[PDB]
Amino acid sequence: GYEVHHQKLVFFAEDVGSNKGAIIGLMVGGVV
Amino acid sequence: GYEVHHQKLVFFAEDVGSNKGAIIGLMVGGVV
Amino acid sequence: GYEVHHQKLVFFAEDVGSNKGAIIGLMVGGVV
Amino acid sequence: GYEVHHQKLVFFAEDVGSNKGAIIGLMVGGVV
Amino acid sequence: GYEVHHQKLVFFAEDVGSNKGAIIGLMVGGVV
Amino acid sequence: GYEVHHQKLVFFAEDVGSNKGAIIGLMVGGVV
Amino acid sequence: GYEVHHQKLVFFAEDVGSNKGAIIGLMVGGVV
Amino acid sequence: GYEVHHQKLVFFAEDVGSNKGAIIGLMVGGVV
Amino acid sequence: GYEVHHQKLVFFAEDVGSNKGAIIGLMVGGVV
Amino acid sequence: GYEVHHQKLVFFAEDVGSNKGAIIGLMVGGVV
Amino acid sequence: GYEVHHQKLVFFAEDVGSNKGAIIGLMVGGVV
Amino acid sequence: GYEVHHQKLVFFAEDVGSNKGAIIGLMVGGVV
Repeated sequence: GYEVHHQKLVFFAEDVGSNKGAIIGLMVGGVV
Repeated sequence: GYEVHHQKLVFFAEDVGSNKGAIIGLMVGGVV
Repeated sequence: GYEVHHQKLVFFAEDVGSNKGAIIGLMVGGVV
Repeated sequence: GYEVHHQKLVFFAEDVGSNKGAIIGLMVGGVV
Repeated sequence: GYEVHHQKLVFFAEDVGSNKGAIIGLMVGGVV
Repeated sequence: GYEVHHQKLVFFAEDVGSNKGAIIGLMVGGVV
Repeated sequence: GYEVHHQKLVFFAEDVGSNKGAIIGLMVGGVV
Repeated sequence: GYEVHHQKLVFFAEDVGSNKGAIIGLMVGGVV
Repeated sequence: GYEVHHQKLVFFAEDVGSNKGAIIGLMVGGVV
Repeated sequence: GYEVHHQKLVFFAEDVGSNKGAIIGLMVGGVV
Repeated sequence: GYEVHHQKLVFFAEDVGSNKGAIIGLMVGGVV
Repeated sequence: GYEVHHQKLVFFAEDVGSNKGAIIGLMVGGVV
């Protein structure tokens, strides 16, 4: 079998200084 | 031939400041 | 044979006072 | 014969009067 | 032989009270 | 066929004080 | 005469072991 | 005075740990 | 002075060969 | 002078054949 | 006169063996 | 109040024999 290593994923959301309705449309489909 | 797997997921969300029409449209297609 | 898989999921969500007109649209399709 | 180790799941969220008005939409599949 | 497969993903979102309406759009297909 | 080494992906979103109302659109198919 | 307010929610699906490894990240805020 | 409010939500899905990890990410904020 | 409010949310996924998906990231910021 | 409110959100998915590397990344903000 | 507020959003997905790798990115901020 | 109109948002996918690796990117951030 193939050996594998550990992984790490961190998600943090907080908006400093509200106002301005910004708009971001970004797509990054990884590659196999 | 020994294999091991491990992970770590941190998920934090905190709505502070105040209101504000903003939109994050983002997609991250992960892969093996 | 021996097989071991570890993980750790931590989730924290908090909104100061009351709701906040904003919307985060993120899809993070992960993989085992 | 499939073998796996123990895991850790922690979840905490603030109580919102009525349902969450504006909101964070994060989809993170995962494994049971 | 010996092989290790892992990744690390960090996602941090924080909009900074700036002018009215900024707009960023980006798409990154990938490569075989 | 090819071995895999360590790696790291960081996604940091923060509106950069641009002029009044900025707009950026970029697409990057790939190579063959 | 009493104010009218009710709803209709129906859910039907077939889950074997675990969901369909495919994933729908759908956020439909809304308020009751 | 007199007011009428109703809603209708139907979820129909067949899920058996299938092939192909596909992923749909849609955010539809909305108000009121 | 009669007021009427309604809505309709429907999700349909067929079995045998999971559905499309592929990677689609759509954000449709409603109206404030 | 009567106000009426309605909506309609529908997700329909059915795909056989097999896997498909396709990637749609779109953001349709709106107006202020 | 008469006031009416309706909408309609539908996602329909069906595909029979589509070519290798297609990709599209679209961003449409809006007008003040 | 003010007269209210409506619109329709339809996203339907049914791959039409496109070319090999196609890639389309468009952004419309601007004002009159």
